[PDB]
Amino acid sequence: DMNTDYTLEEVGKQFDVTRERIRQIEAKALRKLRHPSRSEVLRSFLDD
DNA sequence: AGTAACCAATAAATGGTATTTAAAATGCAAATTATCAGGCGTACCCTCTTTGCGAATTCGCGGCAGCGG
DNA sequence: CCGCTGCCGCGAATTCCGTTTCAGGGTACGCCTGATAATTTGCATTTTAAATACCATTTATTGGTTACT
Repeated sequence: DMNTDYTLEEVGKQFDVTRERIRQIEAKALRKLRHPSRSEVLRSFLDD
């Protein structure tokens, strides 16, 4: 939704300096969206 | 051959807030080889000559042209 | 001296369908040189067996005894 992607370092220095914390945030987000309830519609974009 | 839920207690039940760890891996921009792409030159003598052959027997119509009182 | 010939332009139904994606020019050669396009290393960011440093509310063990087949 935004023009460019900001790398891990920029996100860390903006929100919370910790680098591995961003890694844990992404891990938890992936874990949540892998929960079968939320992903149901996205499966329809399965073949691509 | 054995009743309790009394009131403390014990840490285990979690899933959540982070500065670390350095190793790895992953990308990144150099050096350093191959090969490709241009330029030049050639000294017996040689001199209009090749074409199109016909976007191919249309036809009907129009009009802008040269000759002419 | 304002008439007619002769040039050159311009135009000619509608949809589908089909099909061979296809061939034909007849002229040289060997140097230097720069000019890219290949190929070779290191450094940024992930991701790191995990290791690590605090908050957290919810069972677990629990403190066992007073009644009693």
